[PDB]
Amino acid sequence: VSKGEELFTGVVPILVEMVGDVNGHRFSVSGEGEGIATYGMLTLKLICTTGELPVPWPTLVTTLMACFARYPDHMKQHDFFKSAMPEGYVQERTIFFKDDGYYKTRAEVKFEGDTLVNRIELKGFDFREDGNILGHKLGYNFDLSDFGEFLKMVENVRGINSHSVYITADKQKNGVKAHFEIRHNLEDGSVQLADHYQQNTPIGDGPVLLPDNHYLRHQSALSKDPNEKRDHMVLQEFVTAAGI
Repeated sequence: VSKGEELFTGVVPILVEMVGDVNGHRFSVSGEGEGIATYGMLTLKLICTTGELPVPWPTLVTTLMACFARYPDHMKQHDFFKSAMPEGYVQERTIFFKDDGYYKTRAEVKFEGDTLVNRIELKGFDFREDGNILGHKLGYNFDLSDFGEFLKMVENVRGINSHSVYITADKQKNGVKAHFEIRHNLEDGSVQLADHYQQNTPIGDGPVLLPDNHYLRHQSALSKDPNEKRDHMVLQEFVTAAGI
């Protein structure tokens, strides 16, 4: 009913493009898949098109679409991310890795005709060649210490620890913001903290629903395509809103 809902109504094709430079190690990632807001579901296959990804794939999960979360009927007024469509929104993060480097990220999420686009620039700085990021020491998971076709999607995510990020309004920016923590596991059994600060602004001039403070609840699953030669990641995210 409200701005930009009808654009999400079925199966929306996704395009993700990313270019990155972490300590001078240059890389590109492209990818495609599908968002289904009615399920709060996202599925992607993202490929490193330049060869070996120089950071661990788990560290880019958050960077590589809150518009595909499913907002319940009582909360459709708080859906900032759909309300900004089709023109879209700039998503900006700082990510601090404890006792290591950090990422700066800037992405534009928007409709390019039918296709929902996440076009990203990533830089990162002050990493240790030998540390957990440029060392590739993180495990490959995101386990943070229609009734039918849908239940197939939910099967892959049942059991995974949920992760809740609080979304707050920023009136000055006519946007939203969030602070959260991602605790990556390592193989050795300890944790790698990734301290996320996020800012989202509309690309359009005209106004938006600035939401009451609510949470987005995620479960993410990382897998592989068994027929894919390249360095790659399959990511599925189940995202719903609550708490207001």
